[PDB]
Amino acid sequence: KMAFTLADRVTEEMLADKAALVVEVVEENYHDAPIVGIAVVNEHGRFFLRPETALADPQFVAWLGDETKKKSMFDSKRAAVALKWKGIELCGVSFDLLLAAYLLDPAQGVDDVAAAAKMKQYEAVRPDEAVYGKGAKRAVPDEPVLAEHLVRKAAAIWELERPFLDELRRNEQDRLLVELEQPLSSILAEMEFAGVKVDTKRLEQMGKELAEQLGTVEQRIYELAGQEFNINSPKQLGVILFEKLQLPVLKKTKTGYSTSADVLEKLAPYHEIVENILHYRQLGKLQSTYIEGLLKVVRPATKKVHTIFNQALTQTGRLSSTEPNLQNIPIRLEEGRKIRQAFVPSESDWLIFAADYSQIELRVLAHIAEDDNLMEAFRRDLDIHTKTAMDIFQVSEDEVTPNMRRQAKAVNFGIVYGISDYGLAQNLNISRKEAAEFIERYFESFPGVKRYMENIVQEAKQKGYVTTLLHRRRYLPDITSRNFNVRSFAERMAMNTPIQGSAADIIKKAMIDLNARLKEERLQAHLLLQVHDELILEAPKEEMERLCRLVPEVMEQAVTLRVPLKVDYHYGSTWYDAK
DNA sequence: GCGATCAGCG
DNA sequence: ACGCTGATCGCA
Ligand SMILES: [Ca+2]
Repeated sequence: KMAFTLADRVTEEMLADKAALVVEVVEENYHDAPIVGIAVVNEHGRFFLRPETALADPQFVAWLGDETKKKSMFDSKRAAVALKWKGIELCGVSFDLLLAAYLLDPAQGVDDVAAAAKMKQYEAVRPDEAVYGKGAKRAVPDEPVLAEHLVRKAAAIWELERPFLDELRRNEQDRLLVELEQPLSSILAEMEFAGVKVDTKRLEQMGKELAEQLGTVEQRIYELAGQEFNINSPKQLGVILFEKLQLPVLKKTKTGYSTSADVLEKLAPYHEIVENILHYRQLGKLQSTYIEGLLKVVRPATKKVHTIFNQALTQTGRLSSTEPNLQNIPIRLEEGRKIRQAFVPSESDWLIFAADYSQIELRVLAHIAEDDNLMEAFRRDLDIHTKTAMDIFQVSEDEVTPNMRRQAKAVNFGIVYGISDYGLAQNLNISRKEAAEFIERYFESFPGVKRYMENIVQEAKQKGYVTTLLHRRRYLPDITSRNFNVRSFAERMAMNTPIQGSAADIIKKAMIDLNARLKEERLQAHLLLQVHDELILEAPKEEMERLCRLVPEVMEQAVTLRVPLKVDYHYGSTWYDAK
């Protein structure tokens, strides 16, 4: 019902200087995954190509890599990375329908061409799930069915670029797509493909010691419980703590007793066992997520792990990282932080280099709120998290432990993002009256922040959405809900999304500027990871001293705010040492 | 499959 | 009853 040429070879008219291009990769994780078919729609017609012939045709390969041959796509990073695993470079991507739809409305959850097309009342294309099936029934359909599906996705991309660009422009988001999100997409593709090398010998050695410690702690739990049970069975763990041992019930879940860490540490005065349960869980998390789980995704021949950075997922414009998630490797407890010793440079005589923004969101907040006291504080390079800890624990700066500071950091963001006296009291284990008084005092010193919180909520009610500094957008229909609890969650999104999203806009622009600078200086240094406000590179040790001056300066100059940006940086032989 | 839990980011 | 995530596990 859609006409296309099922082509046995590549012809010249498939190689126009503008085209919609589909390079179909069905597996969720696209690293080293099969390319099942290719579709091209342009001024001369619609074409399906089998990958075994198109990708071995030198004229098609050259066309893929020629940046002056413009291609419109859906999820170009997926295609570019899968093409890299075939040793083929993809250049010239000038429109990405996934990123366009994510910018117009991140809450759509647009995950295939059909869902984006529906935004514009275009429905001549099927959802990928209807074509490939789900779960165990998932499969590549017969070639005629496959070819028509890829042609229809291309034809839709061809038709939808113009109406998506028009709405992007009306939102002031067209340059956010063309100059920020699409250039970043190519950079993430390089980072994912390069991967991160892993010391599997050290990881496996840590894993075997972990298992020994796990058994020990597990046994002392049974002998403290008087009996044996399944320390991961909530019904059984609840029965031990809150029936057998008769500990107080501080919190319930939808299903029964709560046993979260916060609860367990309030019960620590009552019984020895709760601290052992915490230690047991922590060691168990290292074992299953960070030892076993990481070894499961190491590519064995290279010892590299290849994450996927999802760039059209979070509602605030942050990236997220999957399989493995390399944005939540342990760091806060010393036993957990040791995991980062297994992350090593991919060449001999190279080093890991990490640079991170200092108090990024509070600096964004001071700029956006134009709070005089908060702006003066960062003009002075004060550490607000340390000063707040000094205040909270009545200590001197000399005596601020990394953990009191991590705790104070949660108070600082909690207050600006809407924590209640009740919630602050539970976090600090203080009186609820004290908690309210402290919050009131905090807004006395920063009345511009209080004003900003009120104004941004009112602006979300009037406009229906909030925006970031680079015009990322988030719709908030619930902000006018008649239900109090639904409205409240929405008001706290209005307070938080412009701040966290603007901080995401800044690190994204820093990544684009850093890549261009590394290329200008003809250095081998390249990005490996982003962790929200931190960038991790590797480079020859010969380049470290230049990177100590180049990387902070690029990051600090990515944007100009009413306060300076500050970057801390470290390097060393493993990711552990780059801190 | 989902909710509780915990690892990270602010 | 601060916000944004992803992986694992048991299943009241
Ligand atoms: Ca930081």
